[PDB]
Amino acid sequence: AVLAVRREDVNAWERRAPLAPKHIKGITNLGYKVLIQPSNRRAIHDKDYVKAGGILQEDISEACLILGVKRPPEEKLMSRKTYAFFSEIRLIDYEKMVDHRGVRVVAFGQWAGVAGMINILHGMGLRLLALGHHTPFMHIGMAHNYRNSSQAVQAVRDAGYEISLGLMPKSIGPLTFVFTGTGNVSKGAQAIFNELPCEYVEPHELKEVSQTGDLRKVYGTVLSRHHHLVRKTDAVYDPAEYDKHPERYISRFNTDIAPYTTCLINGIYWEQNTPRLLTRQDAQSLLAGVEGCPALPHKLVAICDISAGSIEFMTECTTIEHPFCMYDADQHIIHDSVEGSGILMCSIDNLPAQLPIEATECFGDMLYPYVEEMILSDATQPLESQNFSPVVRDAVIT
Amino acid sequence: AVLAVRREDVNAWERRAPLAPKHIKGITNLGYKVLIQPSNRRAIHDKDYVKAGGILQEDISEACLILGVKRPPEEKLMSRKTYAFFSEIRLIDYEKMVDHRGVRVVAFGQWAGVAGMINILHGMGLRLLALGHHTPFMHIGMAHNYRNSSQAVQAVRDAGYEISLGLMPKSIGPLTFVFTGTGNVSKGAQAIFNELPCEYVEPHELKEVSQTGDLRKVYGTVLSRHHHLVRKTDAVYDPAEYDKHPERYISRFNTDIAPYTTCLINGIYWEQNTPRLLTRQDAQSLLAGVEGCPALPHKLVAICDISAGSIEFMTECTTIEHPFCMYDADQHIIHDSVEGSGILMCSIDNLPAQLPIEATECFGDMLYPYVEEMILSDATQPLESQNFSPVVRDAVIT
Repeated sequence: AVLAVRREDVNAWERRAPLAPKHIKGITNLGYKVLIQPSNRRAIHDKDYVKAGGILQEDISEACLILGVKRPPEEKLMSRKTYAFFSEIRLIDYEKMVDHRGVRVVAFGQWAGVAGMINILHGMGLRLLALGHHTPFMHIGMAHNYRNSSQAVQAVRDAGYEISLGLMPKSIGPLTFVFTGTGNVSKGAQAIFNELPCEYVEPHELKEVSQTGDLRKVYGTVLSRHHHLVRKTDAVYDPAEYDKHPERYISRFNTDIAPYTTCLINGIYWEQNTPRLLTRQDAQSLLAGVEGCPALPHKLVAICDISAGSIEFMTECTTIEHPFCMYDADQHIIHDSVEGSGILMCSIDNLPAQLPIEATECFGDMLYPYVEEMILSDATQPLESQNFSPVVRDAVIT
Repeated sequence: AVLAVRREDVNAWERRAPLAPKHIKGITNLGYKVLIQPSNRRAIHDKDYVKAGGILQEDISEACLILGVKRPPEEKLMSRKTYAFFSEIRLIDYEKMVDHRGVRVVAFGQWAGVAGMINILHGMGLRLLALGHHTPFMHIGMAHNYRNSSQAVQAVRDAGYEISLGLMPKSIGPLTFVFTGTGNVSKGAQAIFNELPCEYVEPHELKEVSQTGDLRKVYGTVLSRHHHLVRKTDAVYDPAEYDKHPERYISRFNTDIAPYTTCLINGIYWEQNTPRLLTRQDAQSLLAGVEGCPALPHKLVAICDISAGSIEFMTECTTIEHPFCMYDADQHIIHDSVEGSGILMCSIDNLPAQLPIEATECFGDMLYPYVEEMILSDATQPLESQNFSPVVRDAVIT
């Protein structure tokens, strides 16, 4: 009954771990031995795991359970072990772990939305500067440039102060931020947004707010289903019918919301037959004063996907290293650019890795209650004789 | 006698101005009318110039003196005016303005070194992560990601705290920073460095310090002439002779200092016949443990030029938008990269533009005493009848 946390070697930016030091201290308090494979790549230092009770050791052959974040290289797999990561060995997949209602019980929580909102604010500063406008958004870095969300929140506060002081350029007009989805990632992105001088309005007020809104505030709206979903046949919205039959519905976001949106934070988790927020034809419609102080070429400036479908023209993803691309009027995707015409787009598949300490502590909190039954399992013995809960059992891939 | 501050249209990153609001208030207190051409690109907002007493006006035909930072487009030049910028019209060039000893009296001071040191610390974090090592340097953004040097200093303090807590990876070993030059840009880069847990040592101690130095500190050294300059014939250093005859001297930096240097901050202003710090052959010599915690491939990780010659293989410059490049073992320069083998290099020609408010206030402080004689000048009348000081007179290009 020995547990090991393997070293991540997926990519250079995988700095997360499946368990935090406080979780290792709890496991060692229960009487279980924990081996920690040394890793300079981890955002949490090896000495903090040692202080919690873990043993720093390269050879993890003694452990029967090996916990990692991402896939291990196939050659590094040890036979007759139980492995858990994101994908005679028993393999447990975190993403398959669900409760009796089917909701995932082990994830990174809101941190992808927190990181995504910082990134898009940073990207909006660069994009607006490329258009000729210095804004306080120039004073927000990328999410991974901050030690944690607290230090990032202070930077968002400071840029919010500049906006409330009236330091935004008057000619670009009011800024409107639209949040979609009901998951925890949308709550995380809204948490960062609430640190600005924000005012929340209903979707139907965007048309007026986008024109006459106060320039010392930013404006936000939370898009619910009933605001934009209509039946294909007669534009009716029925909550019960849409849940059972989403294929009968379309979205009027492209005409009712999109033209009045400066920045779209898309957190919708796309499912089968769910209507799309924007199509390629919508992008062409959306992309259709003084020399020193020009107006924006288009109202829509940026789109940030934090769900990692809804946006048909967003067929490619960006990375932490190259966070932004432009979708131009010729339907071309220009990678690692904020220049030219078009919409700034950000779609990073591992957002929580930009805030890896808080992402590790959140992931470990969710995983911790299922750890003990994993340690006591035996990969050589049949699955049916293991004392698993349905959460762990149904997550076994082998 | 009307003064105008034109709008900068050089590039998107030219956010500086030749005069700050406090300077405009002084000029208006003297009784002079100041026109401010509106600019969303300026880091200091138009309303702060209005509050100081300036008049926001696109047409600046009334002014006889037009102050800008960089070159104006040739078509925008107005005849029979006096212009001052960096390069029947009279043209004054800031760089030509010198005192009786020949020292420049109008410049951006230390701010290029302040910005350059932040950039290189940010670049070292990315480069070390690419090598497999998470370090606190990941929590320092680019200079232009900070509102001012105060907000940047706080981020350097916070990363310094992490280093003093022991969060650096042990396998990369001690970090040594070498500062060259005696100008104000070197003082600015040292000012940022002093916010880390630093200890200064003599150049001869680098050999030992680079091996056994405390890993909860960073180490710095200031390189003076007598540390590395030797006569070609007999390796003698004579201060008076080197000043008169630098062509008789060479630098032993490549063998005595370079092998023990983690990061070189080059502030030397290169002059005719001054010996080079490093050559192309030196780079080949410099580029000639556990799997989880490897050692550095080479001791030298990064070089940042803040002087904008000394380093023969640094034949190309980087930009604010693409700050870093790699010089590999094949003598190739890989732009916009921190990956692969080689030395990380940063050489931005307009560093102070990354801290444009403080750079503007510094530049304006130096320019302010010469402004009044420029306003009272007449570009149509002969230069010899103008009441100029030698500083302004000798700076006229026409």
